[PDB]
Amino acid sequence: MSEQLTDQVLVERVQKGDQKAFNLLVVRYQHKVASLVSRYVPSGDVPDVVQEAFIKAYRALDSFRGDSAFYTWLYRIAVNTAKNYLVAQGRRLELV
DNA sequence: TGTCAAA
Repeated sequence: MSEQLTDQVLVERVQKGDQKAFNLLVVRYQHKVASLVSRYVPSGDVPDVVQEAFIKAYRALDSFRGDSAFYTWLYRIAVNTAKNYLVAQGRRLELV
């Protein structure tokens, strides 16, 4: 009957191996995830932590189960990417 | 390592 380009069709399109479909999925959340990670890193590291959050999701989205909306899963990766960055530099005297 | 309520 009818269809809309929600995150539901766009996430399934990336599981079909379409990388360009993921680029539109990045543009969809790039401003919303930058507002989430800015809560854990200064503005000078936001664009670098956001770009690492989408690349980690790109190769882990093939394991997405759809147990919740796509942003619920993106939110957990984005906060953990920004928090894993704070311990990647805080271990400078805990690993050597 | 993964990350899955609704945001």
